Amino acid sequence: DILSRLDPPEAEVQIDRLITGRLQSLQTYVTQQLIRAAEIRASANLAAT
Amino acid sequence: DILSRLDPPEAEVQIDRLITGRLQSLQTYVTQQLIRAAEIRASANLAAT
Repeated sequence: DILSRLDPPEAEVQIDRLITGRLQSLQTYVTQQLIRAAEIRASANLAAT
Repeated sequence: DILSRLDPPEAEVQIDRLITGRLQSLQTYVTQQLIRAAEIRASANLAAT
């Protein structure tokens, strides 16, 4: 709908905002999965011992 | 190249787009190093034991 109702020069501006938000969300997700996996690893290490 | 084919009022807008990206990339580098150092630290703590 963003494009469907506009030219390229005018749509690229909005699509870059959408891209910025959606990339920020994915970085937040991946950083928290990295922090949460290091906590699961310390627990599996205790289980092995 | 932005300081050679743009006047100062137009080169600010183009320099800020680079500043934002490079800051993002540097800060991603610094987060992943904290997460990798916290893992090297536990290995060295096991080696000391």
